[PDB]
Amino acid sequence: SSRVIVHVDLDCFYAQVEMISNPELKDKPLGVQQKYLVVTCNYEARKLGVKKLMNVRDAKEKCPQLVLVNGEDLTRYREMSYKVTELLEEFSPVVERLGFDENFVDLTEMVEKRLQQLQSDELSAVTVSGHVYNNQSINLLDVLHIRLLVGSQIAAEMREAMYNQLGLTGCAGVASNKLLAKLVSGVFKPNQQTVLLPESCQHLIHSLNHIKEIPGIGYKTAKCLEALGINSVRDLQTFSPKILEKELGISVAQRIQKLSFGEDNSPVILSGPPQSFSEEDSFKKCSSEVEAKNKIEELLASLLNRVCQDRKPHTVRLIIRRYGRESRQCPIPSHVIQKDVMTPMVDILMKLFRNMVNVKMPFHLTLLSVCFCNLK
DNA sequence: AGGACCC
DNA sequence: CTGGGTCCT
Ligand SMILES: Nc1ncnc2c1ncn2[C@@]12C[C@H](O)[C@@H](COP(=O)(O)OP(=O)(O)OP(=O)(O)O)[C@@H]1C2
Ligand SMILES: [Ca+2]
Ligand SMILES: [Ca+2]
Ligand SMILES: [Ca+2]
Repeated sequence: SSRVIVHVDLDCFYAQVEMISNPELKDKPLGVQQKYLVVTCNYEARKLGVKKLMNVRDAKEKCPQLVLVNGEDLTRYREMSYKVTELLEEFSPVVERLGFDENFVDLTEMVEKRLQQLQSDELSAVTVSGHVYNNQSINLLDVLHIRLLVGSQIAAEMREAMYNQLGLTGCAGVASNKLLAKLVSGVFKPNQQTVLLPESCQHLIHSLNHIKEIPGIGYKTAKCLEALGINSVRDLQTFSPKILEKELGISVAQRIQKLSFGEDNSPVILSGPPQSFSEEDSFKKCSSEVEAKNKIEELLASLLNRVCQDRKPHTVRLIIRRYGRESRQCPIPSHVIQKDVMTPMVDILMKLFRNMVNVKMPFHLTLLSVCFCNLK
């Protein structure tokens, strides 16, 4: 029937993890730097012009007093990421990750259990925790309203637990599907939560200013819709189903058009241990086989540290970039799957390397990544 | 092995 | 010159 989903979204995640490590950064404007980029900054610096993924020189040209911290190494953020997911998994076991700082949790069964605990007395004392989207009025006789309020109380417990137990703040959105939870969780930022009652749903989706803002509609699909005279959510709502299939495929079409009406029936899928783990690095230039081999050696070494834990990988891939992506994989021989070990691994990779780049020709590499997948 | 998508 | 991830085709 009607679900109750929460979407949890950590405030300035990398910045926030750095500030926890020393508050000498907190209260001071702060950017987290990767290569020539500040990828994220604290709010104490966001109001001073600093934007996410902003060029590091333009970031100084709007704030020369910002503290820069190098967050090229994801290790600490990743460990924090799973601590968050695991805490949420305590509430209900089916938690879906999206990147390092977002989780969906299906609160439906939990919402039911709590209501069954209540008497017909306390069913009228129930209150909302956090903002109601659009200041819509609650109607306690509306059983959908009552379930969504209970969901907002659970969302508040989640947020409180994350803070008491891990020191992290985040936003939460409670709604009836995954699309809507995610759209509404950002209505009040940072460190706040908002709940979407059913009658405000159209208000929510029409609140958007371009189709590119609908999660599921990425870089290419946007540029495609934009080339059919489709700019607004309503343009996509009202556009012809038949034509739309012809440019995107009956799959993309019928899904994104449904999204345009705030409709999303995709289940919250339990993420669990990952399906892959890699190590990446980019650079301005790399046109040798010795340079490449050396970079590749570092990536494998860090990867190998992570390769312990839960279980073992039975495939390896190598990714390069030109001047887009090009990969080459192959499986990892039996005896190799026992944890030197670098030596034959480096050989596999370099053979994979040579397979895809002419090592006696000019070649200009701007990225290198080593991936372990197919985990058993 | 590449496509799209996500943060 | 971001450092990671997911599923589908
Ligand atoms: N292409 C990218 N788009 C969005 N985020 C990206 C992209 N590439 C790298 N990232 C990040 C930027 C941030 O450091 C990190 C997450 O950024 P978020 O958009 O989730 O938001 P945030 O936690 O930094 O702050 P906030 O928007 O306040 O919640 C992720 C690696
Ligand atoms: Ca976000
Ligand atoms: Ca975030
Ligand atoms: Ca989008």
